[PDB]
Amino acid sequence: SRRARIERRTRESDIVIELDLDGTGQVAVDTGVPFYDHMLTALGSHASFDLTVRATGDVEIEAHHTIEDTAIALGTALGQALGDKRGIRRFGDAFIPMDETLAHAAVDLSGRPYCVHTGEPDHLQHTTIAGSSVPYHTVINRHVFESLAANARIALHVRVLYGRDPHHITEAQYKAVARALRQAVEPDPR
Amino acid sequence: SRRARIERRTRESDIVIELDLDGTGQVAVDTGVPFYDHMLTALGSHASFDLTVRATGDVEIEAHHTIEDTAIALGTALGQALGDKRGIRRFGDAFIPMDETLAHAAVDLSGRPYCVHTGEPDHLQHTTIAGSSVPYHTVINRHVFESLAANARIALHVRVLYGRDPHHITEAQYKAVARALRQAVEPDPR
Amino acid sequence: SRRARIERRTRESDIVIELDLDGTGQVAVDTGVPFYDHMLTALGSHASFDLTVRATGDVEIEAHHTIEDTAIALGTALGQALGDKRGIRRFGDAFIPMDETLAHAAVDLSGRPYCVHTGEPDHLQHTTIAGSSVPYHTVINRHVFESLAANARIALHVRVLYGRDPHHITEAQYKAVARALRQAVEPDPR
Amino acid sequence: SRRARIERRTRESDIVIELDLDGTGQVAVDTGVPFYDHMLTALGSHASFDLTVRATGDVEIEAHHTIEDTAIALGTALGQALGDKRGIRRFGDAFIPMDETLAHAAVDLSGRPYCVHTGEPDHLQHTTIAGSSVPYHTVINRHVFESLAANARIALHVRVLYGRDPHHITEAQYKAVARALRQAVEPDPR
Amino acid sequence: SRRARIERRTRESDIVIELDLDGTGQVAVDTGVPFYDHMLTALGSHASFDLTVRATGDVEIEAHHTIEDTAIALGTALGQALGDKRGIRRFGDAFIPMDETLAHAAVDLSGRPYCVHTGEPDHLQHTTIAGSSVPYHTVINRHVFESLAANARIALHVRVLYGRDPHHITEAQYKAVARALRQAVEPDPR
Amino acid sequence: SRRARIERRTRESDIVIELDLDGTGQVAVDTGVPFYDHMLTALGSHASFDLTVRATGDVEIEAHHTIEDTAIALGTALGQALGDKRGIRRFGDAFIPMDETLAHAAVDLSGRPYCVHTGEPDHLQHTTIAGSSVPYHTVINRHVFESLAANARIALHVRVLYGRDPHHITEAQYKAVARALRQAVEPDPR
Ligand SMILES: [Mn+2]
Ligand SMILES: [Mn+2]
Ligand SMILES: [Mn+2]
Ligand SMILES: [Mn+2]
Ligand SMILES: [Mn+2]
Ligand SMILES: [Mn+2]
Ligand SMILES: [Mn+2]
Ligand SMILES: [Mn+2]
Ligand SMILES: [Mn+2]
Ligand SMILES: [Mn+2]
Ligand SMILES: [Mn+2]
Ligand SMILES: [Mn+2]
Repeated sequence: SRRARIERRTRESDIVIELDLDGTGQVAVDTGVPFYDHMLTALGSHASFDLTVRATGDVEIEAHHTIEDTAIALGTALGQALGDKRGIRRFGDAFIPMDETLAHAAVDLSGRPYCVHTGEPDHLQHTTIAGSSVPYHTVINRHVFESLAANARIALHVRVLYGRDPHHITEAQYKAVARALRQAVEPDPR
Repeated sequence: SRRARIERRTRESDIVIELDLDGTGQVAVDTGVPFYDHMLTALGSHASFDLTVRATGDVEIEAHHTIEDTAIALGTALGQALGDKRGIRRFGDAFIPMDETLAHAAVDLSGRPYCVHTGEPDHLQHTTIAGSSVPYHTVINRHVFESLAANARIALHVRVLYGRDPHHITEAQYKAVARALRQAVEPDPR
Repeated sequence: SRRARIERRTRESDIVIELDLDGTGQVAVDTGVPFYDHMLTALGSHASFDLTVRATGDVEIEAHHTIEDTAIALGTALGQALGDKRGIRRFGDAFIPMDETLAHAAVDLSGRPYCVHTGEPDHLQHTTIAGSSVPYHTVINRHVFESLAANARIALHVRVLYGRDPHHITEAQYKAVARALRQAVEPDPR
Repeated sequence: SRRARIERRTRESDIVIELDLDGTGQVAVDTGVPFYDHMLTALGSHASFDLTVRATGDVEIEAHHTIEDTAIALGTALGQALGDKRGIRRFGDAFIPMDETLAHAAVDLSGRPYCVHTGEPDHLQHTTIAGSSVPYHTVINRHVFESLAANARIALHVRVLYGRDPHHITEAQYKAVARALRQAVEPDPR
Repeated sequence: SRRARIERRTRESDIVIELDLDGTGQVAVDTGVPFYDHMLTALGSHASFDLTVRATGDVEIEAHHTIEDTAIALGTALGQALGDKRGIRRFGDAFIPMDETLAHAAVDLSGRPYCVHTGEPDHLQHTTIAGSSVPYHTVINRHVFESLAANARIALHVRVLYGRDPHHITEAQYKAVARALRQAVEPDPR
Repeated sequence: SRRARIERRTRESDIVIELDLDGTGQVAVDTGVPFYDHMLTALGSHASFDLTVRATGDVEIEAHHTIEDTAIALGTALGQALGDKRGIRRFGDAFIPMDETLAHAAVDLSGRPYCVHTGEPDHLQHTTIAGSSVPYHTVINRHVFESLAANARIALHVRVLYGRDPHHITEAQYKAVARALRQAVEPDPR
């Protein structure tokens, strides 16, 4: 009923998205950026979407292009699946406590495209989350949310009330958006 | 079931309110103050009330008396429609993102009359919203919420987390109260 | 289905807790600390638990030991009643307006044990609430929440946005936790 | 071997102390000030003394006189039991973590009488610990340590590194002194 | 006598711990995070434990999950090996000088779960220790200590008095905890 | 078993040191600088060393050269007596209360040469301790500790937590080092 398939081929990347708004958390993400995969898995899961993401990009340069192209594609998919946006709750919000971190997200699905990202500690402008593969620079967090809000054409406010650990700060934000989205897309019985 | 009709004749104004708490957003507002009409329409709509407001007042002087008398009348109507307040959720809250603005409202319907209004930028103390008719002075926003809370006999906290545009700041607040009220008046299945 | 009985005998105190998560607000609390009884009644009631607390302790010394032992016991009971935590909403939050005070609580029931307590005015570090019996020192508020979060093994963030009266500040917090818990333990239809 | 019995009759109070330095924590304290009893129990226990304190005083006025007279008597007993102070470790110290509080104590048993008390938060100058009986004013903490150090004729430095709860701050200090004393009085194998 | 074996399978990781409190420093650690291995080796060695750690996790994402799961598992093992905690010294502390760095740790093994981590320079919130494999982000230091304290159910205060080098600051802390633990678990001859 | 004899002839001075780590406090010091003799006596005594120091130097110029040469020689002797440093506790620390002063010392005997000297009041940079003979300038305190740490090849941190009297500040430091050393050199039963 509320599905969307988006293919997006740029010079930097090639993306395929499959999105079902009324899913059960069946999520499979592979972008070549493992921490981004982890975040998009959290997104899909906590939003109760069925989400398949397959992305290959110029990760030798860095993750930026891949992360950004995926977010654009994902936003487009979200907007398409929403459709005319009839009979939905439209507004959604969520607080996410994650150990010492507390994040919050609020959405208006019919509201004009906008993104406000506030509260994130300053050290996230130059923090890296690194494993055995392509690393993740937390400075991209802003971009990811902006890109999604811009391409889904929704109002999205994301706040970090407080927090220390960059893994927790980042993950809390993704989960906050997921749960705000979940509430907003749900059918309204009025 | 939960209806109320209030007639209020003062020297300054004459007001009629018709309110159904369990409505479908059938709203008709005419106070002679067009921007106030726009706000009360947003209120009724987003609260899912059926609301009819008819008000005539000394708008040649200014909107103050009309806006205040309507708010008193509306609060009285809300309180009457609520009745004994049995088996309702009682507590409600809502975040409303409106472009750059984010507003929040929280209510306790059984709690003693109280109103706290915080966060509104200082320039709203001397901002006017003006069209082709009677203008609206944003300084009245406080009064409107206080008057309603006082006459409905409810606890009402309204916060502007941030914002710039006075139309957005004002509209977000009215919508926030509407959606907080909607949640609070809903029947509780416990 | 989701019940728990905890008996806890220390040198300082002897505690019995009976907890049903899926109750109707049938609450009976007797700790020998009347204001604590009032708070635990608010907790049980607003969480829609069925809660029986019976506690005797060394109240001649002060309430601390009794209040702390009860909170540990209560946390243990909450954790046990939750069980495997299958098919619940997991996340919950609540704003509680109480006259001039506004408090907020947010929980993650599956999240690792953690407690953050912020915003409480400084005078609550040396405020006493006193009647005709054992008094209550508001400095214990922190401890109570920490103890519960530690023994239920949950993430619990409690904030006072603003407030003046210590009775209101304390009561709002207890009610906020109750309603956050209520939302989190509720079955999720997904 | 290292025992002492002190009887001290003033106008304000009547005190009996029985002290064995080489005990097993057999402690019985009754001063008419329940929280002081709790602290002196912690002292005796954690020092591994055998300690019997019996005190009656003008508690209708307040605890001050009783608390001070006991501390003087106890210091005298400690000094007498120590004797010539031959073949002991002489120096002792202890850190005591108590939830959020961390306290420290350091002693020189042969060093000239001296007491330094630092780090205690300012609100302890006007904090009361109150149960169902005679209350305890944390401002006396200083006095108790000074009185003991003066009458045992020892160097005693007590520091609160950090802490919030007055019960914890007070109890940590008493336990810190106990364990510093324990180490100092122990026989030195050199 | 005081042994424990813990197996912990999560989605992120799989952990096996073998712990003997009364060991001779026979330590074998393999988590896939070499610097963490180095730290856990220092822990086991300086505590005079016999410790075997085997952990595999999603290190492609980053070390966080593995480091955290190991710490939880290790804390659980420590608590189990401690048992009823009868006839032990209970309190322990240690200063560790490491070149320019000085760190300190203090424990109460019977005290309620708590962790305070103070003094660490600000640049450790965004410092990485990197070799030829999975890197280590010093921001996790806090988490590791908190996780252990939470799962062993002990009071643990860790302080950096001063220091510059992040390798030294981190290593000193791990060694400080090890030696505080060693002293606390030792049998008390009273 | 753990002895050392060091002879050191410079242009400025001629030094003989005899050191037994496992002594009974048999100490005889003569450097021509009486206050230094007093300090080195405190060192040897409180460390439970057997120590003989005989030094003659250009004291007509000032004590500096003699004090420094002795400290170098003494450090060399300490290092030699320690030997391979097998089966010792290695780490040691001590707080020393001396009237109003509190000093602290912490050592790592196997740790790389290092000395940190902190907390000493500023007036000790230009304070003199003078009797009927060669005076002592407290500014040398730093040098003495640095010289020892450098020539014994040990980590040595010395702190003055607080203090006023320069005799007490100086003496407390020497005693603190002595007792830290005593604990570190002691055989470890593991
Ligand atoms: Mn970009
Ligand atoms: Mn007015
Ligand atoms: Mn508008
Ligand atoms: Mn206590
Ligand atoms: Mn406590
Ligand atoms: Mn009340
Ligand atoms: Mn006095
Ligand atoms: Mn994660
Ligand atoms: Mn974590
Ligand atoms: Mn190393
Ligand atoms: Mn020199
Ligand atoms: Mn002297």
